[PDB]
Amino acid sequence: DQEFDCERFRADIRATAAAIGAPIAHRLTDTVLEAFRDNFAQGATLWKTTSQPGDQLSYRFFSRLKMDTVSRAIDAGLLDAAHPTLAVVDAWSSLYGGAPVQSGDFDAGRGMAKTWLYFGGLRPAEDILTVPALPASVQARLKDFLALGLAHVRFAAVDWRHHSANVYFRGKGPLDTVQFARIHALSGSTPPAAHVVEEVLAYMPEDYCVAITLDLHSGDIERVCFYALKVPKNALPRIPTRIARFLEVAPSHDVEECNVIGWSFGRSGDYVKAERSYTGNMAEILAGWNCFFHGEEGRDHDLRALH
Repeated sequence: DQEFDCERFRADIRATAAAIGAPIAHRLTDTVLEAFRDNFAQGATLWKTTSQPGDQLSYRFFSRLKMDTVSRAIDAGLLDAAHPTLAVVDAWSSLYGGAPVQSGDFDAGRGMAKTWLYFGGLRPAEDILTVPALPASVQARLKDFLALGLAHVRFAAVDWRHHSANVYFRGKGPLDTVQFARIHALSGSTPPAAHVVEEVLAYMPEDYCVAITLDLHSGDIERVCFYALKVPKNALPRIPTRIARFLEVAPSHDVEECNVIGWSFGRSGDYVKAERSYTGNMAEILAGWNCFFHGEEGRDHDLRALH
């Protein structure tokens, strides 16, 4: 059934990872799951991977239970207390007097991966990109984003291994060749062929969300990624077979089935991301954040009203 059962999820990870050829740390997971049973239990658990061969199986909860997932992570020993990105997660978490809420991304065979932050609103790039905790080099980048017209952040994702953060913007679209070209420009990636850009654009909500990855010491834009939400299996774009596999193999028990696809472009190689819901009503949490689903509205009224 559609309920969350910890013994079965344990099995589902091991199974899916084995399925897609990604490594597994049995102890480590048993701990991830012990530490955050309740969060997984009460939110929307979901799967992700990339088309990178033999890439990790990541699993994630999007909270409904608000709590300090970081202190927790440190407690269970999944995360080092002396980690030098902590002070940013705290900066960000502490905005709007504790309004934001933490979620957890983990890996089949590496453990804790990222901490996610939903800020509550369509917050100013400024608020996010200028907290004291971020070096000069990183703050320095707001002007580039504002310049591309990327005023508003909705989430931000501290990546714990690579001491870098993913910033989720929303653009006043629709997304043209040139606005795409300009954003891709930031990755330093080689420009792609016309249709690669056409395909992505085809899948875009009029008002589109784009994730930019900054190195939290250097402030460089390692890579960028464009997202298409709750795309049905029948109406997917041309995908790599690993991702094909992943969508076939990874179990979903949501009443409303929900796949996400993302084209990450980056100077060390372009890949395709995929998310897929397990338990928890992913779609329901996502509509509740005012995301937008493939072939629906697309249009942001709160956003154009500040433009």
